[PDB]
Amino acid sequence: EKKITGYTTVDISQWHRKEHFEAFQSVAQCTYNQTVQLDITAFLKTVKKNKHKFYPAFIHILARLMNAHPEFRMAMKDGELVIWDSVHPCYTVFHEQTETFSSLWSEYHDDFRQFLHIYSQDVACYGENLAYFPKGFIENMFFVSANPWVSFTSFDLNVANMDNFFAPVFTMGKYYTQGDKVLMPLAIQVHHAVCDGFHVGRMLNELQQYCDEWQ
Amino acid sequence: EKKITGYTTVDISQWHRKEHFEAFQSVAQCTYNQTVQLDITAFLKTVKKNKHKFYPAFIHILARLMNAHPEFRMAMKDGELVIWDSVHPCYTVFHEQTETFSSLWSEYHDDFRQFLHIYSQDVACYGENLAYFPKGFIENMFFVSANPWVSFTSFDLNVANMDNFFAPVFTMGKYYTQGDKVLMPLAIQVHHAVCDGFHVGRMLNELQQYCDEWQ
Amino acid sequence: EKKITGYTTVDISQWHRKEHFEAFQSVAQCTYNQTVQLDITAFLKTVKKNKHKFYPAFIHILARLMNAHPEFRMAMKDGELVIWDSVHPCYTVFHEQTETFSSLWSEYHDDFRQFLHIYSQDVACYGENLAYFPKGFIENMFFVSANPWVSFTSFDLNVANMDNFFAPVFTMGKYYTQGDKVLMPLAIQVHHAVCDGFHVGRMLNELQQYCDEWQG
Ligand SMILES: O=C(N[C@H](CO)[C@H](O)c1ccc([N+](=O)[O-])cc1)C(Cl)Cl
Ligand SMILES: O=C(N[C@H](CO)[C@H](O)c1ccc([N+](=O)[O-])cc1)C(Cl)Cl
Ligand SMILES: O=C(N[C@H](CO)[C@H](O)c1ccc([N+](=O)[O-])cc1)C(Cl)Cl
Repeated sequence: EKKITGYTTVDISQWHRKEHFEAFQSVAQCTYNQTVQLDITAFLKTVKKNKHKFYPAFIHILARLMNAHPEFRMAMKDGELVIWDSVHPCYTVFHEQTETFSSLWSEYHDDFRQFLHIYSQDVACYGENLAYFPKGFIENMFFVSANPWVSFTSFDLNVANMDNFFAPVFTMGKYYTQGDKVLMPLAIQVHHAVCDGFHVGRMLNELQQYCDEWQ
Repeated sequence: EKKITGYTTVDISQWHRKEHFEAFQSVAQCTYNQTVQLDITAFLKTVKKNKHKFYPAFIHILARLMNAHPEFRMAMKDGELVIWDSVHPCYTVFHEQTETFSSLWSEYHDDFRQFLHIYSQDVACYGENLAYFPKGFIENMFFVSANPWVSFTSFDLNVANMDNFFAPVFTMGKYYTQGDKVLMPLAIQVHHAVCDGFHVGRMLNELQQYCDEWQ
Repeated sequence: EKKITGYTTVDISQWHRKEHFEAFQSVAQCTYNQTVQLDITAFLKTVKKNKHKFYPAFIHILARLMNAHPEFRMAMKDGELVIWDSVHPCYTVFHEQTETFSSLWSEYHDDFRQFLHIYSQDVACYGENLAYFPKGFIENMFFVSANPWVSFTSFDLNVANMDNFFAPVFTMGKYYTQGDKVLMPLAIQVHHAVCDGFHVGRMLNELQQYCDEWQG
């Protein structure tokens, strides 16, 4: 019948980043991309040993991180800075016949068995649907762009209006063999009003960790 | 004396990217850069075996792709989205004495011998002209920027105004040795309204393929 | 006490890039990032031989380069294009206890022993001060950002308002081993009105050379 999404109102005055947030909202406002050559040698072997698809498995890791730190779940409600209780993955699906992509969001759960079941359900449903947003918008989401075409050494998302655009964006490239290691390009872009080099740094470090500890 | 340029009006209704174009024209408007580490080992060996300069031969390969796929030949005319019959390369020539660059375009031809003849004629002519555009602006053109200074793992063009800026931009790096292979960084900035990940993707793949053939 | 900042007003009429500047200020205005996988093998072994920290040593090399070429020392003063006689580094300091970063600046000197003494004086002073700009703003400065958390293959900075923003920005990453070499990710962003490919090009080529020599 109905569902409500939860948030937390943050008073800037009590926040240790009050002066930074005020600056990257006005004078110093900027977004930044960064690309890493992620090692997924262990993440590939374990995914392939199991009856699993790479894409939703990696999605889950990302969402897990995104639901681990409040600096990623920030948005502007009614002119007020808030933190979502949870943030759901918006991922891209490619339609081979028409050469277009579509974006659909799955509901997030910590449990991987549960998340894949919701994912498969959404992809078995809207997977062949030609609409740009088969399910539509949801206030509390982050984005994952699949780029299986290019093993990129760089990726930069360059938006025209970045005002209040706090939702982080992942782009993942074509993985490849290098020595005894299998690496996958990963790009992350964020707003500086909500994310410092440190915030994105520890997440990307934990991103390596999780890709070396099962699904 | 007089010539008229290619013009194909796209009616947005009959297009499979109707709402895609609509979104990236307003709400989600953005450009995106990707750098790749291009293999040119076979390309350099065949260019060096013949009497060709590296620069014009590569320009041709890019323009061969640019004129193979309509998504790269898109532009806004009189408030309408059109596709140019053909698009011509605009390259940068460096003036070492004054430490500045100029931009001049050459007329595209599918025959390489003929295009290099045009290129030779154009560079022999205006190569020492200190005007920013010694030949002027032209509607149907894409960009190539030379950067033999730096072997970059990243390059990002970052336009202040991206309204209707559908013309794609290449930047090529200082090539270098790595084992047996010769890598040259290449980077494309493209408007998202006209190009999706897939579009840039197949062209980079075809860019690789074409480099592994002859000139 | 009192201090007058030196500059030189550039008349555009005589300048060889008058056409480019006018273009990259209106119609084709853009900034551009680029990341280089820097070879610091010789630079590390030299800094580690002495009792110097890596950060100030590198800060100095970048500043020595900005203050070498006028195209990095450009800005809009009172609606006019001026070149500062010198440009100072604004570097970042991370506070671990509160997980926020500050930005201070040290008056640049061509002599490394001198500079470091001022840098030390500033960090020993405001290194534990939790204000965003513990020293404040300065007309003539370039930016250096430490990113020791990620060994990035690409860093890209996208500013909202690039109007007249000619001050160059550096982002330096987590250095790592690659065979015999020790390489370190480095990004620069510049306004195309003040910087062409060649300017960034030679500075990064010189940056490699200055790293293969001594600390200063
Ligand atoms: O447009 C999408 N993805 C593209 C794929 O190239 C890219 O990741 C992107 C994401 C967000 C965006 N935005 O918010 O303006 C623009 C492009 C969907 Cl995820 Cl909405
Ligand atoms: O501006 C030029 N070249 C620069 C050099 O790096 C770059 O390729 C570029 C191309 C197009 C552009 N634009 O139209 O906004 C801006 C920079 C000339 Cl090709 Cl016009
Ligand atoms: O905010 C700062 N640094 C960040 C660190 O992520 C970055 O170097 C940056 C530099 C300049 C800038 N600007 O003025 O637009 C914004 C961010 C200070 Cl150095 Cl001003």
